[PDB]
Amino acid sequence: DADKLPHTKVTLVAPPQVHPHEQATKSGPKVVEFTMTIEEKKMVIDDKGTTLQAMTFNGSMPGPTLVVHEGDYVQLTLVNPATNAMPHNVDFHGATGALGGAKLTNVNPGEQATLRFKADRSGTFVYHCAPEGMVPWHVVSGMSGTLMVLPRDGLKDPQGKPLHYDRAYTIGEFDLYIPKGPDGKYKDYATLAESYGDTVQVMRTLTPSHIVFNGKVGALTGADALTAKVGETVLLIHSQANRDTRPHLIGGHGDWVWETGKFANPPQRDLETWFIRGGSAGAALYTFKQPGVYAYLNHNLIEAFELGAAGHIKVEGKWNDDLMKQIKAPAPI
Amino acid sequence: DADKLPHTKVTLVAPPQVHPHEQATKSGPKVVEFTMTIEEKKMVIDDKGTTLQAMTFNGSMPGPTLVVHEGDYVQLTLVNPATNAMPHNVDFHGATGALGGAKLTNVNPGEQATLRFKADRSGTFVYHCAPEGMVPWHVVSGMSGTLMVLPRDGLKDPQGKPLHYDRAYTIGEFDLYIPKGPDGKYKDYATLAESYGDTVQVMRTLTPSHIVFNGKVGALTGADALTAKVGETVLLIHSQANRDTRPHLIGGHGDWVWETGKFANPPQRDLETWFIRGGSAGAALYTFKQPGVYAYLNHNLIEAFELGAAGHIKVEGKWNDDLMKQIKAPAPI
Amino acid sequence: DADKLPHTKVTLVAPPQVHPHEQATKSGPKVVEFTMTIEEKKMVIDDKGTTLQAMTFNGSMPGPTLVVHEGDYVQLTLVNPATNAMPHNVDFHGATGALGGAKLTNVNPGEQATLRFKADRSGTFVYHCAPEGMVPWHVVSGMSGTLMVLPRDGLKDPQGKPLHYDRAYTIGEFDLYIPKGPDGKYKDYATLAESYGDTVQVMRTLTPSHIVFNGKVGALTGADALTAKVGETVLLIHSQANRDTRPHLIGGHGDWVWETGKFANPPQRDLETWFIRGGSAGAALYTFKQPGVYAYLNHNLIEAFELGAAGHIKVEGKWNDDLMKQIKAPAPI
Ligand SMILES: [Cu+2]
Ligand SMILES: [Cu+2]
Ligand SMILES: [Cu+2]
Ligand SMILES: [Cu+2]
Ligand SMILES: [Cu+2]
Ligand SMILES: [Cu+2]
Repeated sequence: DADKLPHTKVTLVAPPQVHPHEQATKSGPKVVEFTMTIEEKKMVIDDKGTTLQAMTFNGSMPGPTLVVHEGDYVQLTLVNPATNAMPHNVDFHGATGALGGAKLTNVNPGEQATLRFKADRSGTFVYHCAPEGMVPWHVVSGMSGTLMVLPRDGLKDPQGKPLHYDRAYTIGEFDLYIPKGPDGKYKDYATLAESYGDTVQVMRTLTPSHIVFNGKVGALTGADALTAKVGETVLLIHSQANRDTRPHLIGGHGDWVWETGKFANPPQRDLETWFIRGGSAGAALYTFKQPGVYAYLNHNLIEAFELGAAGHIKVEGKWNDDLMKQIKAPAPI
Repeated sequence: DADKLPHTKVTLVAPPQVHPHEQATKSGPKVVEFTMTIEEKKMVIDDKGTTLQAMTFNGSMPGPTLVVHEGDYVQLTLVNPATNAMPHNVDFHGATGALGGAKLTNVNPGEQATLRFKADRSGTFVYHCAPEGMVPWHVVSGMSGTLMVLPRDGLKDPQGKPLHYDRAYTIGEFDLYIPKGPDGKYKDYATLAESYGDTVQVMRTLTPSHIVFNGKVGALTGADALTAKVGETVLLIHSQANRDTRPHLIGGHGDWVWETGKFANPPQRDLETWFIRGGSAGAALYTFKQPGVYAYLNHNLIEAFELGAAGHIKVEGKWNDDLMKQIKAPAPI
Repeated sequence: DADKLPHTKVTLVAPPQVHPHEQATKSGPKVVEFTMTIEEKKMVIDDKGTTLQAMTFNGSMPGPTLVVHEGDYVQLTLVNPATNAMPHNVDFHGATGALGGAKLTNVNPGEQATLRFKADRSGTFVYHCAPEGMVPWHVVSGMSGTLMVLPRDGLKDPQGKPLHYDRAYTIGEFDLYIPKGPDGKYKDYATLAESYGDTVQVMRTLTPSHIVFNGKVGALTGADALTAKVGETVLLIHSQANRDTRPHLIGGHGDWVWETGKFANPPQRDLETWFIRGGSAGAALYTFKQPGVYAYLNHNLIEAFELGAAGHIKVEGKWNDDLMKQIKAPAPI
């Protein structure tokens, strides 16, 4: 049975952190139990006060990252409080059958349901809400996150060597379609339902008004930067459930990258910029060699700097003059 | 000679089916003869009656898939009836020299021409019309399809193991640019030529009005779904001659995928969502493990659910409770 | 030291040519010195007289390609004449640390600075201007080019065999955002600074007005075609610092392609159409087998034929009838 196996509970943590877990494991399959509560709310998504009638898993954008090993069974309890207004569900791209779980988790406000599925394929996978007749709206409103399924003996390079990371960070990139008035000012709506008709008009143009990391412009900049040390190896998980993106680290590289996100395939190395297909999650490894501030962004630079898709990584350590050196500071010709 | 070799004729079949053929073959090179007749017509492309002044190879969108083995010679007779109004030609991406065949097949209404080219490279390749001064228009109006060139000893995995499919289905994804009036209603034109000027204005915005599989919204849904059985392996051929797309199977995966479409390269596995570059055809293999209805779509979900790029696969068989199981149906908290 | 090593100077050449260099080298690391002067100017970017208030490295779009071997140190002297109006800098994606060099090269009009960085990773890399608060504008105005870092023992295939090229050509693809008036005519500005506000409005739509190869519509067509001979192998370097593109050679293929551009990874073969992620440079090898005119373009065909992203290659040699042959010229049915 797929049931009899040990059952364990995981306590989910908010982006950009990832809950504690082991990379390689000497241990057999288990049933990992997770709980997620849906939360509809109006959020401030920029520095000028623009608002979004948003829909979330666990109150954040993106939803939390769930991590298990290849072979485990995922047991998710999805709860939809009576304070919400819309029906919701989940679609795990890492699962097999019934529209990824969506058919078995239709949950109206005040209901809950429990689904179990075998995670028999390795990689980072997107999960998202997908209620019949309104999938694009719930996804674009914030309902997505990642499931990471690690190979039981950890991540490997192309020749089979072991690859380790010291920390993992999870970034969700969201293309947002906030309507504008005649003024040229973004609209504010009193209820979620009221935002609907205008939002679908903007969606159909295919031109986002804002593209943000983790829920807002500047979520991961300045004081909210990601942090690391030179010599530390970081796993950067990047998901985009609806639209393509092309991540890049200014002053760094993707040492080892799975741009399609599936760990059974060999990774590519030394990438300047990688590509995550809308509807998927990818992963990149990097080891910091120089201290200082780094920017992590979508390298359509108008999308990064005008629309919002950019973040910071602040790195501690000692400068290395052999890698890079200013021989002549700026001066008069 | 490349001529002396046996000559054989193939009878072309309409999408989404593919004409009978062998995967591995113990047999030498041959000259495969195919005939295609161009057909200009006005087609209904949605469920609300919107019309398109369309241009086709053999009366369908996409044109039929032609399948040969690596080493064969393709011998195509292109016919352009006197009832059409425009000159046409063909450009095979699988061919070498003279703009892919386009320079040797310029055929005015009432003319025909015969081209022969060696298919010396393995994979799925796009073919499309390409008349000087109006290529984008003929392509966007429906003139494209796929040529599949199989390795003589069939498809293989990365370690060289044999890979087989039970059935093959061919999907053509078309980005359409139908002008709108002041009303906000799509225009209807009496002739093909009359549609031209407005259509090029819409094309230049780069925003399609509709994105459809095989000629219309709902072509492959409900009663027109693709069909399969659990334990059956299907080859899903996907072409897009002008614009990128990112195919995904809800509740399934791409077991083995050639997203750039060329069989001499190793395939990737366990993909949630793959990517077909505009101007190319890719291929994915999957084996059904669970019965039920599956959706096959472009995972920019606004493109799939608002603009039309989505289809269904209806699968017969027995549920497998170990893969997925509802432990607690929806109920009150 | 990284200094003590021999120092050598390279004389930069204009696109589409690449300065003389060796592929494999039996020689150790050196310090290669290069000099680039920034040049702001108004350029004519089409055949109808449209103008662009452009910004360049060395007076061309794209900037010149710099080529070194893996292990060398790049020593760039960046000069910004007193005749320019804006501050500039450089960001090498091939470098590690301080925003790719951008923090150490901030150069106001009338200043110069010298940076040295180790090129420890193999491939074609984009370099671009990136001044704080205005990066998208300087990039989109023309400030980008490629750095090619060759493996010390040359390019290799997947099984390790040596791969050689006879000539290399460098193509920069630029998405341009030239504002339009009420008339429907493109605006002309007296100064660079005056173009700014309108340009950022057009950028935010994400819809280029023009997409060109090397600075203008028709830069590489007709009399300006690239040239080759049958039996010759060409390396086609393609960079796009802001926006995706999907290169294709009509009548040819990418024999061996590094679409993500990094030489330590195995290349893919027999590609009809490849993909360069915005923010990166890729490379493809091809050997001409048939004489005649070839087109090299972005296979979103509206982008290629309406917006400008298309070029020509004129090939000398003898027709090969086995590859392709017209058996029946166009004639009456
Ligand atoms: Cu929902
Ligand atoms: Cu999905
Ligand atoms: Cu045609
Ligand atoms: Cu083509
Ligand atoms: Cu600049
Ligand atoms: Cu950059």
